[PDB]
Amino acid sequence: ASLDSEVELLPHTSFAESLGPWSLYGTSEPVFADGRMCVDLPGGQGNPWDAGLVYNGVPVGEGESYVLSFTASATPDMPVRVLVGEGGGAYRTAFEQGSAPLTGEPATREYAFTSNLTFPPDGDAPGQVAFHLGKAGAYEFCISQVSLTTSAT
Repeated sequence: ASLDSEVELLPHTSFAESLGPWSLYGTSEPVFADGRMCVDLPGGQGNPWDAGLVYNGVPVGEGESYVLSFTASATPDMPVRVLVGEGGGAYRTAFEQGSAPLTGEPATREYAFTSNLTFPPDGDAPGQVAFHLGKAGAYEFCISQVSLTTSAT
């Protein structure tokens, strides 16, 4: 993992029993089976802005680099899309990407990016993070945990 004891920034990381205060819709009613939640994304929607998870709370200090450690795998294999930033106002985000490769590899993936825009929790623009997996080429996404850290020494 990161440095001694990851630096969980948000007090929540257990999608095995409940999806905490996170959101989820657009795909198949997710289901936390044994200890993980999966969503059927085989349909065929050529537009990620359709199914995915969502949640606020993800401060960003323009200048430093953050990291997202999501626990999940793609079945079959294929790339997905993820975005993170504020939720109102500038709207422009820095965690806006669409090249996230995922296959039968279950584990925590760490995505490190450079903060280019400060994003505080107060200002009609709190934390924002929407996992975009919807895709005419999508498939199935099984997640059991999700949390972002920073790792400092």
